[PDB]
Amino acid sequence: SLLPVPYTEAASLSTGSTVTIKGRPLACFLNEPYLQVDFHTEMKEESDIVFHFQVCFGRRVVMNSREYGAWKAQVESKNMPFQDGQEFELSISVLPDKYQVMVNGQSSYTFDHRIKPEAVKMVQVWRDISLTKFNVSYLKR
Amino acid sequence: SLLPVPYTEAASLSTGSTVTIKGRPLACFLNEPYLQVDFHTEMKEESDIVFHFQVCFGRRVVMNSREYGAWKAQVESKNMPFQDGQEFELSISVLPDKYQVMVNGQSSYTFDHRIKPEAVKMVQVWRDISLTKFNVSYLKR
Repeated sequence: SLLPVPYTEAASLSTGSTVTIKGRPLACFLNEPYLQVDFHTEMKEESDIVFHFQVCFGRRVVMNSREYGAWKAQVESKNMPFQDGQEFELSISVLPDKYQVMVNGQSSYTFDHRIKPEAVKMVQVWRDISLTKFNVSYLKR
Repeated sequence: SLLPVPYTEAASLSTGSTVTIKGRPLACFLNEPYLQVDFHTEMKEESDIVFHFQVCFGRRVVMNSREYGAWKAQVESKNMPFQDGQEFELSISVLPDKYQVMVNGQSSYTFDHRIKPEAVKMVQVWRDISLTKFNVSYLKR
């Protein structure tokens, strides 16, 4: 749809920042489309990832970090608030101790900070979705 | 690039048919982009899949069929002829007993027929690639 996918935006994050994403899977859940959101330390796609969020729609979510080129301890969730065939609204809030992921207004995942959110320089949203909205808030000191 | 992804084309297959695909991953291999090619029994995306071919670039390939809505026995390969950052040419030939997958001219995977190739009505190419060429040959009786 509207925004290009893969979608890359330079970004800064700190406590109080919110990343808002509205989009839709490109396939029915039987075909297992993916969604991935990565908070990177540089604009380069091969850079480290402070927060990796990967949905296999209808199946599972994995979260991780990639530090000095290497994936760390994977967190796997079977929580699946996403609905087959539907648009979703994803909010990722930067709290003092963790990221909180809201899906369609419902708290759905959290991930404790392994690297300070101030290390983030770029956000990438990609895999099997269309994207109609992407925002990073910048209202707090 | 040129062709829309996900890419869907109505198709018929029999012994001697070749499916030719030229494209490029949308991400470096460190980020594990995927490629998927599915030979479907109907135009509907939720229809059965006579041949499912899914590459996790740099990691593995899985092949399967989806019959009456259910995935069957997975075949997993660690053969990885695809090159990081490069365009690829994929050929899938319909032989009497199997599909043969050539990558950049090199025989790389085969998959014995579980359902007659004449059941195919549609081919879908999707996930994290751009596509510049897609062809199904129709020269044989």
